[PDB]
Formats: sequence, structure tokens, C-alpha cells
Amino acid sequence: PQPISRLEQCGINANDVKKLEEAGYHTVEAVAYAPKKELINIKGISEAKADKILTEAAKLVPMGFTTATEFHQRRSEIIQITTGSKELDKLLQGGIETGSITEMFGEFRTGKTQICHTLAVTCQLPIDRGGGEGKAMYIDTEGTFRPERLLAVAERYGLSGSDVLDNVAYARGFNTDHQTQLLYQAEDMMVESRYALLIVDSATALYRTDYSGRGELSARQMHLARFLRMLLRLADEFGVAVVITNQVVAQVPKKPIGGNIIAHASTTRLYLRKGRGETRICKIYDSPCLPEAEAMFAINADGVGD
Amino acid sequence: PQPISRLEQCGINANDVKKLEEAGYHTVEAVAYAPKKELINIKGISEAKADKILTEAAKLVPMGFTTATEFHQRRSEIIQITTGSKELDKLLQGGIETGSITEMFGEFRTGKTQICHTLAVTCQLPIDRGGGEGKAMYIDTEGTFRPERLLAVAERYGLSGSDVLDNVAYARGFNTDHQTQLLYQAEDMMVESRYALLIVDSATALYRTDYSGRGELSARQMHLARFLRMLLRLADEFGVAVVITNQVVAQVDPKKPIGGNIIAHASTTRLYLRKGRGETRICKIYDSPCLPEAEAMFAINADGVGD
Amino acid sequence: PQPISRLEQCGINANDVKKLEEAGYHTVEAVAYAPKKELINIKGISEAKADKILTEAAKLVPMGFTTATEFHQRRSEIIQITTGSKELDKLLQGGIETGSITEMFGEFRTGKTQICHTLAVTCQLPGGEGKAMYIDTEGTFRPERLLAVAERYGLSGSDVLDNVAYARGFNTDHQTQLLYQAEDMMVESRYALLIVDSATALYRTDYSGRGELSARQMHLARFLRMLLRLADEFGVAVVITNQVVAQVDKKPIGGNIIAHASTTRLYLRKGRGETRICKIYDSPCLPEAEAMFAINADGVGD
DNA sequence: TTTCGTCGCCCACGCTTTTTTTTTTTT
Ligand SMILES: Nc1ncnc2c1ncn2[C@@H]1O[C@H](COP(=O)(O)OP(=O)(O)NP(=O)(O)O)[C@@H](O)[C@H]1O
Ligand SMILES: Nc1ncnc2c1ncn2[C@@H]1O[C@H](COP(=O)(O)OP(=O)(O)NP(=O)(O)O)[C@@H](O)[C@H]1O
Ligand SMILES: Nc1ncnc2c1ncn2[C@@H]1O[C@H](COP(=O)(O)OP(=O)(O)NP(=O)(O)O)[C@@H](O)[C@H]1O
Ligand SMILES: [Mg+2]
Ligand SMILES: [Mg+2]
Ligand SMILES: [Mg+2]
Repeated sequence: PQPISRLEQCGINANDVKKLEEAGYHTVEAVAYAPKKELINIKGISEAKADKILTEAAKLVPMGFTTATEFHQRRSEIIQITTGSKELDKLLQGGIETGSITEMFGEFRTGKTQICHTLAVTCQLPIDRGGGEGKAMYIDTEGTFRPERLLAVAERYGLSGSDVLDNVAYARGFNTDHQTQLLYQAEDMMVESRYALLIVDSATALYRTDYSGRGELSARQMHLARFLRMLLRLADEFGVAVVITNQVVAQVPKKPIGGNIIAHASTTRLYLRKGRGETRICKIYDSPCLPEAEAMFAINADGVGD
Repeated sequence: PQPISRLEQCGINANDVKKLEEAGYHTVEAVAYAPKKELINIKGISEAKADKILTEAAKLVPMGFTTATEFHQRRSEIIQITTGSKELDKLLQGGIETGSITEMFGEFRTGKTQICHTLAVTCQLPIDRGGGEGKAMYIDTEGTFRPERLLAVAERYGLSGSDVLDNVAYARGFNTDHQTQLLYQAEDMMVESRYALLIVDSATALYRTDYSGRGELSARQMHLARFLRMLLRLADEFGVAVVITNQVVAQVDPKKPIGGNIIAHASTTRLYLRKGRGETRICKIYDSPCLPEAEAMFAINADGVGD
Repeated sequence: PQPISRLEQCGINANDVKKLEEAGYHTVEAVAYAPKKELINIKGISEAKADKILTEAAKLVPMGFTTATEFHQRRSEIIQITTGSKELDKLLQGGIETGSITEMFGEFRTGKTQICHTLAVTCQLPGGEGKAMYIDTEGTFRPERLLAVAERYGLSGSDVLDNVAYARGFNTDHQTQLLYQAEDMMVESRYALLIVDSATALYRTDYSGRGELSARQMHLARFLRMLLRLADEFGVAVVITNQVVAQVDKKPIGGNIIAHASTTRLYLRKGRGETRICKIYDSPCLPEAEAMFAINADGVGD
């Protein structure tokens, strides 16, 4: 995550760097990942200047066929934040993978928010316990953030109550556009420190409301595609683990409320089901590296256990 | 908290403010909540000055990344409107919470409207009962709004009828769009006043007959979702606690709340009420992000919810 | 009851009013209380006209909210037709509450049906009401019972007891139009109450079959939605009646449809001899108890 | 030293939504 000032020393002046920063490119990776057609619509950058900055950005960010034994080593070195439950972290063959998107969908009262709250504390656990030793981004679009759960999880894990709530940074999206701006601000502020997680609670819930009718289906899917592409860019350029949450719909018998856009974009999906009492069930979905099966986890006072 | 007028103090000419208010944006926070898609939809407001409506309003609200310590400090500010029972209080850990939606569902005679009446009384009461201050907003379609029960509940709490029944409203229109329109109007009603509880009992009772048959289900569910979302906006913007009771359907494949998968997610708290013995009922916390899976027996009496 | 000439003299002056009257939902309260979908299939296709009529006919008793004391006073002067017995002066808190939706069950054709051929004591007494109804789904209405009951009190008149009580209904799709057209004479003259004898008694006589049960339940939901609309708009006390099912797992026909579309339901049981013990059920402001009724050849009371 | 002319050419698809609804007594 090299800051945007890295290319400032090489060619690009301060004015252009400021224009990029106000555009939303707070890192060299964000500039390098964007196409040439996107570094043109932002005023203040010429076409030749755009090609120049693209060349300089590509000088540091690795692209193309370079080496893949190193990438296999990197995949073996994936952080794999643990869920906190012995069956959820085993069904996922380690837990939530980092650098990808882990959508979880269920009917209701299925433990999606409970899992997010547990992960917001477990991402601060060292690699010995399973985590990333970093902060926790919490984009919460339902007003469903209860720090008491985080304190309970921390006291279960024997961590300081003040530390976990100091690490966790919280923001609430009020619409889809504001969700995108919140994502941009998160990208801006994720370079100043290390963030081991990024939670988008009900990543597609305001889409169900803001876009009404069939006439807005294409625009809604395009906006959701842009949002998921931005989330993927955050996942690669930062190495964070994005655990987004999805709702469910009935086939007029359940299916995630996102179309094929979110089905393809989401690297992993989890189907959460209500079991008996406090226990629930989790099933893998659309995971290219995981089998299809079920799990067995419970919602205790200490987040998610068994 | 603050009026819409501040927007025209920032440098937008009053005609644009009146156009924004005509669409329903009776507060600066409300217009900030809506995205640019809902701002371009206002007639006479194009993409021009849209930034002057978005970022100028956003400069007056946080709309950013706080810390969890600050949110936990704000968590003490919550009023936590209190019920009438001590066991029920232990169930909800102090009572229903401020700025959230509680949906209570069950069969007939499960104490729903009694809970609504008692909660509105505690909202029209000092902090000693559990609610800070504010009027009680009623939105009745099922028809159980009998001010006889309001008068009866007023005797136990020792409040004169002049200052309680004149402080509570009523809904006359039995239409799905009527509740949304009346809540948009209650927005401007409450921006000039203070409110603590907002009750919409027939949250999904209207949709059982308004949209009948498979084929019209989708439009019904988009309508319900839009109503729920603007209800959540109203709850958050003014820190009001919302109650929305629900009906049940028997699974013929055994009672399930109606309008599922749309009201299930939106309702941040769900209370499942069962009939017990005599007149006592049992309230179980169906859905909650903080409260456990507990059950509390209460006994509706003349005083109120009772225990 | 607001049959004001404003409904036709407003900005809308065209065939739209006559289309609305012919569609079966007339009077102004058929507009501001009706969804937009109903104003689609009616003859005359204009979505702009829907909101035009809505704007021009939403100017009624406060619909842009109100205060609860304004109609709390209105329901302090409410009729509240007292029951035809002096034993229920403690229970029921007076009489049959007007503007509510009371439900009776426990019997098939006797019992609660007798409670249809009685009461109206407040109607006879002071002015006053002097009005009563009768609807049916599968019933055996007998006006001689009304004659005998009125003769018990000081209401000795004969013709005044007639020309009000409907006595029709055998098949659901037959009395669909009956409950549609009730308003056609309900607004011409003011009116007190409305019993629906054997209402939605056994829909499985015609609306029968698995898979069909859902459509049946939608039909009942529509019917009591209209019934609630009429009860609240005209300020009348409606009495729905059903029959038991003998649970094999003491409940009435209707399931969760009429269960969530009533106000003051109350079970009717059998006592000793002519004693018809009348227990109570869900009610916003009535403590649970059991009443004591009696039926005799003269009528219901004692 | 002199003195302007003269139009042609089409491309190219995107996007799912949404649950309802209880009968029925034997011996
Ligand atoms: N302290 C606690 N102890 C035990 N269980 C709890 C506790 N707090 C919450 N729960 C359980 O967690 C459930 C809610 O889980 P949640 O993660 O909010 O579901 P969800 O699928 O996110 N629902 P929604 O967000 O409305 O779509 C509750 O209904 C309880 O069963
Ligand atoms: N006008 C009336 N006056 C007095 N008694 C009446 C009158 N009408 C009906 N009854 C009584 O009601 C009785 C009906 O039989 P009952 O023993 O109640 O049958 P049930 O099976 O208990 N009732 P149901 O549930 O309607 O089938 C008659 O036989 C009479 O005793
Ligand atoms: N004074 C009282 N004393 C004791 N219990 C009471 C009293 N008033 C009301 N109750 C009880 O509280 C219940 C509240 O029911 P209510 O909340 O009206 O159900 P509902 O689901 O809204 N009705 P419906 O429209 O038929 O589905 C009553 O039915 C009684 O059981
Ligand atoms: Mg959950
Ligand atoms: Mg109730
Ligand atoms: Mg009968």
C-alpha cells in the first residue's frame, strides 16, 4: 500500500498528486489499477500526462506473467482470520480468507451480524490465535452495531476492553452513493495504519430500496457492480479481508437478493440457516477452493462458539 | 436536533429549500440521508447545485469514520424506554432502546396494543419511568385505538387527560400509502416538537388485503421495503423508538410473521408473544443484536403490562 | 357518513364519478381509503386522474393526522348499543361498542344467532338510534323473533321493525355484491349496527380443496377489510359470527384471517338448560371474565 | 498574371423480483 506520495518524487508534481487524491486515488496501487480512460475524466490530467503516470505507477506495481510459485507461497501465507468457532473455522478450511469477499446470506436471526461482531474483535488477535493484529472497519448500514458484544468477545478472549473498542473504527452508510464515499474514505485512511478487516453489513440492502421497479434494475446492477469492483480493489491493494453481508429472497425456497453480479463478484458465499435453539448451520456456496457441506455453530454470550 | 432552515443559511436560495421540503425533506439530516438519485428526482432540481445540496449538508453531520469508543460513549446517551414489568425489563435489559425498530408479533390477544399504550405512556413521562420526554405518535389502522384504554392507563400513572390525549395523534386512512404519507407529515410535525415513541400497529396488516394473490406480491414487497426504510430513516434522524406490531400466518406444510424476508431484516428487534394461562402472556426475544434468547412472563393487569 | 356534494362538485366533473359509483365503491371515503391499484381496472384509464381525485377528495375529517382527544370526545358521545340483558351491566363495559368489530362463535345456527334477534334496546330508547341490520352467509333469519323481542319492551310497532334487515346470502360469490352494495342504502339513511349472521361460516362448501384454501383465506381477508372499512367509516357496530371446528390436536372457523381482523371477539358456550354462558376473549379495554346470558321463547335476555 | 473544385461513411446490448395459507371428531 505505497502512498500516493511515492510517485510524487518521480515526475508527477504536487498539483497532480492532489488532483488524484481528491479524485480518490490515495495510493500508487489505486492509480495503477485504474484504466487509462479513468485517469482522463478527472480534470487537470492530460492524456500524455495520464500515460506518463500510468507508466510510473506500473514501474512499481507488479503486473503480467512474473512468477507464480511465489503466488502459491503467498496463498500458503494467507492470513485466514478465524471465526471463533471450532466448526466454522474448520468447514472454511481455516476461516475467512483475506484479499477476497466473503458474502454471508440467510433468512433472518441467522448470526450474520453476530459473526461480523465476533470478527471485529478476532481480527485484532495475533497470528497465534488467528487474526491480523490490526484495526477493524465496520460499515454498518442498518444501525445494528452494539459494542457490548465486542466487549463480551474481548473479555472471552482475555483482551483489554478498551483496546478492542479503540481499534474498531465504525461508520454508517445512509445510501448506496454514501456507501461508495465511505469506501473511498476507508481506502484513504487505510494507508496511515494497518487494518485487518473490513465489514460491510448488508452490503446490498439499500439497493433493494433506492432502486424500485424493473426500470431501475439495470442501473442498480451497474451500481452494485461498481461497488463490488471497488471492494475488490480494496481487497487486493490492501490485503484486508472483506466480509460483506447479504439478505435472502423467496423463489415465488431461498436465494440471495443480489443478482448474477453479486453471485460472480463475491469470492465466497455462506448460507446461514436456523437450527435448534441457539445453534445454527452454515453451508459453503460458490467457493472455488472449498467443498460444499454444512457446519455447526452456536450464538453464545461470547459471540459465536459451539 | 436542528431545523431545515440552516441549509439556506449556508448559501442556497430559499426556492430550492422549498422545493426540497416539498419532496418531503423536512430536515437537513433527512436530505443528507437521501442519495443524489433522490435529489435529482425532485422536480426543478437538476445535477446543478447537487453538490451544494450534498456536501454542504454533509458538513453539518458527521457522516464519517468515528471510533467504537465514541459510539460506546454515545450508547450511554440512549434513553432505553422502559416497559411496565421488572421481569420484562430484565428480558430487554432496561426496556426497548432508542433509535431502533421493535416488531412484536403473535396470535390474537397477546398484549400488543397494551404494550404500545404502556410504552407511549412511559414516553409521555419523566425519566423516572424510563423515557426521557416527548409526545406519543399513534398510527392506527387495525382500529384498536380506543381512547377508553388510553384513559384507563392514565389513572395508574397519575397524569391528567388534557396533557396526554391532546399530545397523541391518530391515523384515519386505511391505505398502504397512507401510513408512509402520514409518517412523512409526522416528520414536519416532529421537527417542530419532541417525540420518543412512534407506533404503527398495522405495519403489515394492510398488505394482507391491499395486495392479494401471487402476481402482485413483488410490488407489495417493494412498497413494504420502502416504507420500512423511510421508517428507519425517521427513527435514526430524530432518535425516536419505533414499534410495529405484526400478524401471523399458520404454516400448512406453526405460526410465522407475515411479510417475511423484508420486515424480518428491517426490524432490528422482534418480540414473539404467546398466550399463557388466564391473562398472562410470555414474551420471547425473537431477534436482537445484543439481547439473548430469553423468555419473560408478564401478566396484563389494570395498571399496565404488569408482571 | 359523509355523502357531501363536494365529491362531485370538486375539480373533477366528468364520468369518473359515475364510474366509481358503478364500480361498487361509492361515497368520498371510497377514494382516500382505497389503494391506487383499485383505481386502475375501473373503466376510465388515467393514472393522473387517480391522484387528481385523491387530492380533490382527501379533504375530510382530519386525515393529515389529528389529535386523539378530538375523536375521543366523539366516542364519548358514541352510541354503544346496550345488550338486551341486564346481567351484562358489569361485563362488556356497557354494551356492544359501536365502531368496533365484535366476533361471536361456538354455535352453528342457534346461540349467537339468537343474539342477532335481540338487543337494539338503545335503538328503541332515546334521538336514539331506532336502526338495526341483519346480513347472512348461510342462515335462517326469522323476523318473528324480532317482533317478539320488541314486544317484550315498549317498542310495540310492527312496520318500524321491517325494511331494514337484509335476509340474503347462500354462496360467497353471491353476496360479494351484497356487501358491495350495502353502502348503496347505508348512506341514504343513517344506520346503527350490522350483524353478519353465519359470516364466513364454512367456506369449504364452495371454496374447497388443498391449494384452494389460500384463495379462500384471501377472500375472507378482503371481506373483513371491507367490513372494517364500513364499520369505521359509518360509525357502526358490526357483529361477525362463525362456528367451532372441534380441534383434534374449541376454536372457530377462520384461522388467522378473522383472528387478525376483529376487535372484541368472545366465545359462546352452553350452560344449564337455557343458560348460554357468554365468555370473553381479546379486547383492548375489557378485563377477561365470563358473562351470564339466557334465551327463551320471548327472546334473549333475563 | 490568371483562376477554385468537391462529399463520404454506421456502430452497439443490459438487467431479476416475490411468499401465501389452516381443516377436522371417534368410540
Ligand atoms: N447476548 C446474546 N447471547 C446469546 N444470543 C444472542 C445474544 N445477542 C444476540 N443473540 C442471538 O442472535 C440473534 C440475532 O442474530 P443476528 O446476527 O442479528 O441475525 P441477522 O441474520 O443478522 N438478522 P437481520 O440483521 O435482522 O437480517 C438473536 O435473535 C439471538 O438469538
Ligand atoms: N328462540 C329460542 N328461545 C329459546 N331457546 C331457543 C331458541 N332458539 C333456540 N333455542 C334453544 O337452542 C337449542 C339448540 O340446541 P343446542 O342444544 O344448543 O345444540 P348445540 O349443538 O349445543 N348448538 P350448535 O353449536 O348451534 O349446533 C334448541 O333446542 C333450544 O333449546
Ligand atoms: N384491562 C385489561 N385487563 C386484562 N387484560 C387486558 C385488559 N385489556 C386488554 N387485555 C388483554 O390484552 C390483550 C391485547 O390484545 P390486542 O393487542 O388488541 O390484540 P390484536 O392482535 O391487536 N387483536 P386482533 O385485531 O383481533 O388480532 C387483550 O386481548 C386482552 O387479552
Ligand atoms: Mg445474524
Ligand atoms: Mg394483542
Ligand atoms: Mg344460527
